[PDB]
Amino acid sequence: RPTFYRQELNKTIWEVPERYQNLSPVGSGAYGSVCAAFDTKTGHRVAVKKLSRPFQSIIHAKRTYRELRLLKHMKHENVIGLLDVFTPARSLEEFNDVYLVTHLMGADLNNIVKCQKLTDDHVQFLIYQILRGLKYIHSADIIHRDLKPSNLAVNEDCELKILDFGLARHTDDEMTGYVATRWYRAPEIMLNWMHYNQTVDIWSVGCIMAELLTGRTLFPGTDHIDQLKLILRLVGTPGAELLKKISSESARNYIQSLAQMPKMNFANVFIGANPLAVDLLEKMLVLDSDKRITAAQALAHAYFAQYHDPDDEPVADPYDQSFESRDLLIDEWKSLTYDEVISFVPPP
Ligand SMILES: Cn1ncc(NC(=O)c2ccccc2)c1C(N)=O
Ligand SMILES: [Cl-]
Ligand SMILES: [Cl-]
Ligand SMILES: [Cl-]
Ligand SMILES: [Cl-]
Ligand SMILES: [Cl-]
Ligand SMILES: [Cl-]
Ligand SMILES: [Cl-]
Ligand SMILES: [Mg+2]
Repeated sequence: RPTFYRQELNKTIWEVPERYQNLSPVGSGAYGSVCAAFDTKTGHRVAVKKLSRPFQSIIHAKRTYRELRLLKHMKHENVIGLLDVFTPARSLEEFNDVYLVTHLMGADLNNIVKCQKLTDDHVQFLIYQILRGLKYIHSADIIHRDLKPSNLAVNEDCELKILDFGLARHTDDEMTGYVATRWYRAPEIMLNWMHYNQTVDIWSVGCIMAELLTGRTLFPGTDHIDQLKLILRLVGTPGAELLKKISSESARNYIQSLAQMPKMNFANVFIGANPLAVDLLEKMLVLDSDKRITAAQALAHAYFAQYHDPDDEPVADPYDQSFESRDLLIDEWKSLTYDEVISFVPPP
């Protein structure tokens, strides 16, 4: 066990191993508080997150376990990984606080799409890296659920990491009105007409790619229904084949109240874009989720010929999510979390 030291920063007590020095508060959310620090063991600048009320309810205890399991599994160049996890507690009986350590990230994709002139080469490389990370994530049967520019870290060499996995957290209030929190969501989950599945992440990538090409949000709806109307004007209303597949009766009743619309010509929407970029967008932004391109298929698209290497696009180890269907007490989720904290083995 390392030696820990205590300090109060912004009315919050931080008790951390001596290896972490020069702690500086950087932000706070409902999830917890975050400090930047220097890690003397690895030489990395790191982000240290202290979880807020991690075991206050069954829902919150299960969410803490879910986050730690996901972060411990992810080992890929284009996905956030876990450098360390620790607790100052010396036994399960005094266990109360959880701290998570990752590489410190600077700019997100917002900080570049608004502020840079991107060449087509930049778009190729950025979307390539998102799809490389997504192939890995999806190969473990994980769904990200919240891909958007603020959840993509980028550095000065245009290298990208996927962050901030959806932990089943977002509220109804946070999705209401003219809000970027909803602009990247697939139409079939915006009003919960389908269960989440991996194809919803590919919709998000299409929305992001379009915005990198044009500098503008693709579907900036003022509310759920305005946004659906923007989507259907671009990709058309459902055809007979998709209508037959749609399982939600609420979806069918409302959708068939709208006048039918054909799919638009994407070459007249994304004026001046690389024809190969337009072709890939047509394959991602498909209304019928069953027919969207997959991440593995998209990596082999000719738009990425300059970067695609099928020997350097790895898949993930299997990921056991059977805990999601389990009903446990608060203290049982807490004990499972404690076991995962003390069993952590750092990367080389
Ligand atoms: C079997 N199946 N394949 C696709 C799909 N639905 C859709 O892709 C969809 C898209 C927009 C709005 C609502 C539904 C279904 C289904 N269970 O509804
Ligand atoms: Cl230490
Ligand atoms: Cl990382
Ligand atoms: Cl503790
Ligand atoms: Cl965003
Ligand atoms: Cl479904
Ligand atoms: Cl009509
Ligand atoms: Cl597993
Ligand atoms: Mg985020």
